[PDB]
Amino acid sequence: MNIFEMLRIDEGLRLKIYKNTEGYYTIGIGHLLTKSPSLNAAKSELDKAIGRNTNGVITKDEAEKLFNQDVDAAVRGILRNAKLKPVYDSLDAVRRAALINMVFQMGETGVAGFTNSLRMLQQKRWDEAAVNLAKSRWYNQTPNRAKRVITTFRTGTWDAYGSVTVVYQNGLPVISVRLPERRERCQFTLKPISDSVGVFLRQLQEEDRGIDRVAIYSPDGVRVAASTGIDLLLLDDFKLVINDLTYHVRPPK
Repeated sequence: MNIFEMLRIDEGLRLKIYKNTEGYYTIGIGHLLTKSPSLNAAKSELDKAIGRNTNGVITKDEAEKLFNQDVDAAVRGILRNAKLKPVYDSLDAVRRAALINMVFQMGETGVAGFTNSLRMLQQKRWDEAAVNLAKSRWYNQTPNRAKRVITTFRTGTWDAYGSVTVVYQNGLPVISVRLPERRERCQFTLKPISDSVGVFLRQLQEEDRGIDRVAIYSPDGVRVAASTGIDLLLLDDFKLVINDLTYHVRPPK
């Protein structure tokens, strides 16, 4: 896991314009278009950011280009900040990802507002920082995510962020799932010939008492039918929803 996978989880993927949790016009993988209320303003920025008349809709690849830009902006952002950089330079890779995440969300200026918790982070006072972070406005607006970032700072582990991979063993697809609550990982070997999406999803639920919602979508956000063959599912990427989180899965060719 890393900052890139971490943000995919937190930000998701949308190929049409929408309104993030603050109600600002957003597209792609958490790309803020504008803080303007005007939808037309937001469409203008979209087309500029891409270099063509998008009509409010972008390709997966255009989303990934923006995304790789925004992270790079956020990381270069941090390092043009005397407040944020020494903090950043101390931290192991995992905690840096937490900070890049926070900036990415809010960002560079808004994150230097937290003198309170940044001092604590530099000193390696992990729990204290976390306690302090959960005090903020940030936590109350988007508590869902703030909790996951905060746990990353507290622990320096990826425990709040699960993962989902596909590898072939013995010519069969094996899907491994780390739930974001726990270890261990769990894997599900499947028969593409005869297993279906719905079979896989029932196995997933039967596996974990606390899974209350499972679903599979295409990249473009269309629900994939339960009776669809695993063989077909694995011809392309797909998104797996498990409770609050959506994982973008990328099977091999």
